[PDB]
Amino acid sequence: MMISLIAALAVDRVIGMENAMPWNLPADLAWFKRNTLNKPVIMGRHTWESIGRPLPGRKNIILSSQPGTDDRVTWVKSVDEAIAACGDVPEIMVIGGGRVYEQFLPKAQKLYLTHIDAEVEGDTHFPDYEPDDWESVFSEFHDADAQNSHSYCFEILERR
Ligand SMILES: Nc1ccc(C(=O)N[C@@H](CCC(=O)O)C(=O)O)cc1
Ligand SMILES: Nc1ccnc(N)n1
Repeated sequence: MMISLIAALAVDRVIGMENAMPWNLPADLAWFKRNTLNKPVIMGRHTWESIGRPLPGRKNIILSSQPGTDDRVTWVKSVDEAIAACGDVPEIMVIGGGRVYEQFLPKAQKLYLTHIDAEVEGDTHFPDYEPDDWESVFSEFHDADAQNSHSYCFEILERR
């Protein structure tokens, strides 16, 4: 196997811009950690560079056409190699970015989405996912507050 995508989405499915997203959402990061801990995480090189260090308590797998540059994580050159590096686990987590999501979404059975009520002009988007193919099985809404800069709604969808 089961492959899942986990992503934080601004308005219009924006997930990235030139620099870090202009928001502060510790609740989202706690949700991300709770749902990825003890699972392998696959990420593209740009997402790796934006996180800046290995995610603890998870097998970190970086996709890049070029040789690796950090021995604390696993480096792979193809989608199939990334999957192979995960071994036989109950669930593989794909954590970004847009180019990686595009290639893994067809193979995915589960989406963990955080919908953030932030209007951000950004060049990178989460790929189209049709409701015909994806059934919402969990939803939890939260207002912005002293710790979280925008309102956010957690959602899990499973492939119909
Ligand atoms: N695109 C990002 C994804 C994850 C994180 C990150 O720092 N996550 C911590 C969570 C921080 C915490 O709640 O302690 C983790 O998963 O362990 C940062 C950027
Ligand atoms: N991939 C990511 C990064 C941050 N937050 C969530 N929910 N997903």
